[PDB]
This record gives sequence, structure tokens and C-alpha cells, in this order.
Amino acid sequence: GLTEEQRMMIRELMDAQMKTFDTTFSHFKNFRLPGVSREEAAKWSQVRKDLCSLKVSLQLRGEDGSVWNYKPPADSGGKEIFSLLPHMADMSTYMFKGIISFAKVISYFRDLPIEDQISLLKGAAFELCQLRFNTVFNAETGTWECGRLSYCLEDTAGGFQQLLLEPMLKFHYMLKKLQLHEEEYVLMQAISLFSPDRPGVLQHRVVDQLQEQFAITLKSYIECNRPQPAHRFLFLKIMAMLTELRSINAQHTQRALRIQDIHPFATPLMQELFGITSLTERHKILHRLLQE
Amino acid sequence: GLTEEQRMMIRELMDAQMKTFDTTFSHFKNFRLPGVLWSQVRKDLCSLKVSLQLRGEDGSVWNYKPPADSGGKEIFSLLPHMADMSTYMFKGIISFAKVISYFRDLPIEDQISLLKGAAFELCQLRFNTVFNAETGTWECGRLSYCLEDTAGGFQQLLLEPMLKFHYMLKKLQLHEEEYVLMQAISLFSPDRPGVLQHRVVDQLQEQFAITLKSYIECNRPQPAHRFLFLKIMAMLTELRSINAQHTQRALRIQDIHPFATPLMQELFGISLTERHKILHRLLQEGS
Ligand SMILES: CCC[C@H](CC)Oc1ccc(C(C)(C)C)cc1NC(=O)c1nnn(-c2cc(C)c(OC)cc2OC)c1C
Ligand SMILES: CCC[C@H](CC)Oc1ccc(C(C)(C)C)cc1NC(=O)c1nnn(-c2cc(C)c(OC)cc2OC)c1C
Repeated sequence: GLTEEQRMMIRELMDAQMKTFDTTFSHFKNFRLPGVSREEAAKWSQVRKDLCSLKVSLQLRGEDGSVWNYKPPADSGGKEIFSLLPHMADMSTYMFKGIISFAKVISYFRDLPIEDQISLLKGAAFELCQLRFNTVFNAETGTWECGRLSYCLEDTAGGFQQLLLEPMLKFHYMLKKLQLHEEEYVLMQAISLFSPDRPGVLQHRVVDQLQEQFAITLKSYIECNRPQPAHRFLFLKIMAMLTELRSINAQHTQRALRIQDIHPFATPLMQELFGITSLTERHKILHRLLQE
Repeated sequence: GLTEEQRMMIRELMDAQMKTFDTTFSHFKNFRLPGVLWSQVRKDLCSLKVSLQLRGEDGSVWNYKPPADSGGKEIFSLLPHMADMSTYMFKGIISFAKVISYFRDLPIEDQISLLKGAAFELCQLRFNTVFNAETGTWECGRLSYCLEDTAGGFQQLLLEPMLKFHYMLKKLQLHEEEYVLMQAISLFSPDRPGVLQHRVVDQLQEQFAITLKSYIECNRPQPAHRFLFLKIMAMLTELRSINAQHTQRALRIQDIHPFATPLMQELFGISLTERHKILHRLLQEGS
């Protein structure tokens, strides 16, 4: 029931996803692991609050059948709270490079000016990484299954209710419950990627028209491939989830900047995304990875 | 009821133990770990199957579960690590003997022969003092070694003689003084290979055993501790037998998969000073 142009748009996105999403995480290697004033004190108090909501354990399953498991330390008012940040910095950097490659395969992104390509990727990096993370999230176990690596949420005294307080966790549980198709995920990525209101975008009207066509394709896909009355508001549910993900991005980017200020963890590519010291001069690694 | 010489002998051994047993294992570092990624041999290597817990100062916990047996080299996953732990324990044993006055006055080659013969036994006796029998775990400070479940429960595990020894010795509820006297009796064994001053070592061994018997009579009056001295002596005789069996196991495993540290190879080798140059150096050094 889709136009052929809509069918070709989905084929290009799905082809982009197939070439750039390492679903098994087999090529994620050489990552770090946790080892075997008053205004400054107010900074450390906010950071401790940020790191407490997303507590996870790390399981690494070996080829031989052995299992290494890392339980995080409880907070003792020290730097133990940053134990898993180097590993997560390597994981985030590995995910974003796949995101950069994803966008480059899309023709509409390639035809944009390089400065708008940077602004869009800078604005949607966290969101496309979270959207890809949702497809490997097991809601029954609260575990992100990244091939041999596993990230299991820790049982905070309170259960599901206390975890749902955190907007990041509620997002992953709510998005998983919609049981989306691969095509719907990749259309969510395109809609998030081609956001006209990202800071620094200049071709606003072109990006807005592209986003509209991606959203119309998603709306039309749901009408054609889902039972019509039950999924009558599925598109609007997806759009509300994307709007909430944009809010979570701003909050967590602010969290990341505060942590980076007192404890530097970000990789050089992450520093470009966060704004740490012209768009091309400010983001020289991203420019190179887009010019390849 | 102990003689003044017996009281001083217990005091020197207890002082020796305090100075040379790192119960916290705080100075055990730079050890190999399992990497991130035959009938009776494998049957025992499976009975002695343990998980490794590493607790960091911050409160974090690294846990290693061993691979299940599919033949292959998975059975040897923790052996390199266990060789480093054993070598660290034996270095503490060397220091324990060096501070004892009766040992340092022996010829250096008999010091080598005695340490070579009692190395496994003295390490097992120290390991028993950190063994939690209800949890089946050797609690070595930040490191923990927890036995893995197997088919037959306690009955199948008790088949392994080393595991049976640890459970039986823990049941006797021994005091530190009794452990350190068991160590002395094992250390000053006249019948160890290569010993020349047999008579002097035999006289030393007898006086350690007499002190242990006298200590038990003076401090252990309950019906629970009846025949306790003779039970301990029988346990030492059983441990000497287990030493021979497990030393042969180690030589067979070393032949097919090398795991031994350089100091362990000197112990396993069958002049004495030239044969054991590392042990010779550690004995010549000070405390
Ligand atoms: C494998 C899934 C893990 C789960 C999944 C939700 O996550 C964690 C789970 C636990 C932890 C703890 C470290 C334990 C607190 C962190 C995280 N998670 C991050 O450390 C993260 N997740 N995304 N990002 C990130 C990535 C990019 C490109 C970016 O560019 C603007 C900005 C980013 O943060 C603002 C980042 C930096
Ligand atoms: C804290 C552990 C206590 C448990 C209880 C026994 O042990 C294990 C439990 C499990 C495992 C597995 C690796 C899992 C099979 C091994 C071991 N144990 C050793 O790997 C060992 N234990 N002692 N020794 C040793 C030490 C010396 C000086 C020596 O000198 C001649 C010869 C030795 O072996 C013949 C050695 C080499």
C-alpha cells in the first residue's frame, strides 16, 4: 500500500542499518574494563545523584564457556562511582561510529552540506545509540545483550517502580513493549536524524521536508502492515517516544558535561560531540569520518 | 603445665606465624588470571573445581565462573593462577622456617631438603585456617575460592582426599598453637629425601610432638577433644600421603600443560644447591 518511493526509502534505510549495525558486537574489541571548596562539593553532590540511577553489572562470556562478572561498588563518597565510565566511553564511541556510517549510506544525508551533516549527527548521536540499544534490550531480565557482553540492571530496593522513575529506563521498557519491527526502528532513526531544530542547522526547510517524508512513510507503513484498528495510534505513540527521547538527550548530555568537568572520561570523539575544546574546526574527527 | 622450654617453643612458633602468614593476602599481586574472552586426572581436577572472587578496595567484585568440562584445555583455566598463589604461599612458608631458631642452625642443604618435602603440606595447613567449611570457600583476603556444585553433593566431593582432609581438619576446631605445631612437626621430618642430619631432625620433631601433646592436655579437657593428639598425628600421616599423590598429579599435568612457576619447578625436580638456586637464595637472604 506504500508508494514505490516509500518502498525504496525503507530499502535504503534497512540496507544502511544492515551494513552499519553490528548486532552481535563481534567487532567491539580493545575496550577498557574496571580494574581489579563548597561549589566543588556541590558539583560532586549532583554527579553522585546522576550516577546512581543507572547501576548495572557487566558480564563477559568467554569462548571457552567461562563467565567474568563485575558487580559495581556501592557509593562511598569517592571516585568508585566512575569505575565503569571508561568502558562505557569506549562502547559509546564504538556505537556512534556505526551511527556515522549509517547516516553516510543514506543518500539524503550525503547530499546535505557537511556543516549540517555535523550538526544533525551531533544532535542525534545519543538518541540513535539508545534506539539501537533498545533492540538488544531484554525487558524480562532488564539486560542489554551485546553479544558476549551483557549489562544487567541491579535490583535497587524498590523494584520496577523505582527503576521506572528514571526516564532512561522507562523509555527502554516502554519502547520494547510496543514490539516494533526492524523497519519501524530504522524509520525512528531517520526521523530523529533529520531533525530540523537541531542547533547549528542551516538548511532548516530541506531537513524539515525530509523528516516529514520519513514520518509519512512510517505512518503509512503502520497502516499497511498492522491490523488497522488495534494499531490506530501506534504512529503517534512512536512520535511521543521520540519527543521524550529528545528530552532525555538534553538531560543526559547535561549529566555528561558535569561528570566530565570533575572526572574526565570522554574519548576525543565524545569531546567533539559534547562541545569540549567554525563547526568543521570544532569537530575535526567527525569531519574526517564523514569525508571518507 | 607446660615446661618453660615448651612455652618458649610455642611462643617462637606463634611469633613466626604472625610475621610470615599474610592472612589478608594484601601483598599477593601481579598474579595471572583466567583470560577474558587423565580419567582420574580430569575427575579430580573436576572435584577440586572452584570459582574465583576478587573484591576491590572500592567495594567492587569480580567473579570468575569456570568453564564446564568439554575435554579440551578448559580444565587448566585456573592452574596458572593457582601456581602463583601457591608460590606466594610457599614464600611465606620459607620465611616461617627461617625465623625458627631450630631450623636456621641446620645445614643449608638440609634446610632445602626439609622445605622441599613439606612445602605442599605446610601450604595446605595454612589454607585450612582460612577455609569456611559451611560455604566450601577458602577466604584469602580479597580473593575467594568457592567450590563448584557436583553430582553426589557432599558425598562425591568427599571422595577427593584433599577435600576430605580439609573438611576433617576443620572439624577438629584447632587452635593457632595446634596449627603451628602441626607445621613444625611436618617441617622437621627426618625421613624426607636428601636429609643428612636425620638424628637431629628426629629429636627436634619428637620435642615438637611432645609439646603438642602437653598443650592439648593442659587446655582441651572436653570429651569432644578426647584422643585429639593422636587424631592430629594421624592427620599429619594422611597429609604426607596426599602430598605424594598430588605431587605426581602435578608432574603429569606439567608435562602435558606447563603451569609451574620457576620456584615450583625446583620443588618438583627429582648438588642440591645447584638444583634449587631460587630456594637457596631465599634462604641465604634475611628477614
Ligand atoms: C550497553 C547499554 C548500557 C546502558 C544503555 C542505556 O547504558 C548505561 C548503563 C550503565 C552506565 C553506568 C556507567 C554504569 C552509569 C552507563 C550507561 N550509558 C552510557 O554511558 C551512555 N549511553 N549513551 N551515551 C552517549 C552516547 C553518545 C554517542 C553521545 O553523544 C552525544 C552522548 C552520550 O551520553 C550523553 C553514553 C555516554
Ligand atoms: C586456595 C586453594 C585451596 C585448594 C585446596 C587444595 O586448592 C585448589 C583448588 C582448586 C584448584 C583448581 C585449579 C581449580 C584445580 C587447585 C587448587 N590447588 C593448587 O593448585 C595447589 N595447592 N597446593 N599446591 C602446591 C604447592 C606447593 C608449594 C608444592 O610444592 C611441592 C606443590 C603443590 O601442588 C602439588 C598447588 C599447586
